[PDB]
Amino acid sequence: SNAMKYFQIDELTLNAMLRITTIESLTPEQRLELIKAHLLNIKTPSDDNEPWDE
Amino acid sequence: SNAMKYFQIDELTLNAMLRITTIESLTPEQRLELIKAHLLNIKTPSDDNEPWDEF
Amino acid sequence: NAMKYFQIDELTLNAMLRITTIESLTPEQRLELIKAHLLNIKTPSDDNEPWDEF
Amino acid sequence: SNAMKYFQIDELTLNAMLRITTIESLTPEQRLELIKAHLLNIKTP
Amino acid sequence: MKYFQIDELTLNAMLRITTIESLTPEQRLELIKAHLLNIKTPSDDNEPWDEF
Amino acid sequence: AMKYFQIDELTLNAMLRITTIESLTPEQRLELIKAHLLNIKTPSDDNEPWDEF
Repeated sequence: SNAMKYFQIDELTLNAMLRITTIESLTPEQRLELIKAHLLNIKTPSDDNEPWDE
Repeated sequence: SNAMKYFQIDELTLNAMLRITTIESLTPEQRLELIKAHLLNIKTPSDDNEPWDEF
Repeated sequence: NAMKYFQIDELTLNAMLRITTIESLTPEQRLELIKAHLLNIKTPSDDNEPWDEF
Repeated sequence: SNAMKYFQIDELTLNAMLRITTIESLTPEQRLELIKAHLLNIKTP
Repeated sequence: MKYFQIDELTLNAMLRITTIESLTPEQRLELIKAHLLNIKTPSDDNEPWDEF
Repeated sequence: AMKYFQIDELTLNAMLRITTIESLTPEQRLELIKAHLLNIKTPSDDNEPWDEF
C-alpha cells in the first residue's frame, strides 16, 4: 500500500518515555504500565485521565 | 514565534510497542529494552551519515 | 527527523483576523500585511543567554 | 491568569497560507477570503 | 494549548535561590515551590480552585 | 519592559511535584529543578544531565 497512518509524539513525551524505562524507583512492570498509558494517549489524544493529568 | 518539535510514529510501530508492553514470553525488563530501542530509533537522526575520513 | 509546529497566541491570531476586515486598505494590502505576519510566525527570536551548565 | 491560550499550527499549514497570497488567477478579494477562512478554522476548528 | 508566563525577575530569583548554600536544600526547594505556585495560581481566573 | 518565558502546564506541574518527591534526595531534587530552570532560561531540546539520549 501507498498509505499509512501516523501519530504525533511531542519531544517532551518522547523524552519522558525514554526516562521512564530506567526510573529505578518503579518496578519494571510499573514502568511498562506508565509506558502503555502514554502510548494509549498517543493513540487517542483526547484521553485526559492519565496519572500525569492530575 | 514559539516553535515545538514533534516526531511522527507510524501506526504499525505504535501498535507494536503497545503489544510489546504485554508480551507474556518476554520478561518486563526485556520488554523495556525493546521499548527503549524503538524510542531511541524514533529520537535518533535517521540519516546524517558517517563520512569515515575522521578515523 | 523532527517536524515542527508554531505556537500562535490568541492576540496574534485575532490581529490577523482584524486586518482582513479593514475596508480602507485594498484586499491586496491586507494580504501583504497578513503575509508579513505569517512570515514573522515562522521565524524564531532565540535571544536567550547561552548557558551550557549551572 | 499567568496562563495564556495558544494555537498550534504545523509548518505545512502556515506555508499553505503563504502560498495562497500569490495565486494570481484568483482576485485579491478571493485570496483574502480564503486566508480568512483558514485563520478562522485555526481559531475555532 | 495552555502556557504560563514566567517573568525574568522570577526566573532569575529561582536560579539564584538554588545557589544559596547557607540555606538547606529543603529551604531552597520550598522557596522555589512558592514561586512556581505563584506562577501557576490561578491556572484559570474563572476556575480559581487552587486558592482555597 | 520585561522578558517573559513560556512554560507548559505539564512541566510546571512536574516541577512542583519534583520539589518534594521522596524517591530523590533533596540535593537530587534541587539538581533536577536546576536543570529545568536552565532549560527555561536557555532551551536545549529538553536535555537533562541524567539523560542517556
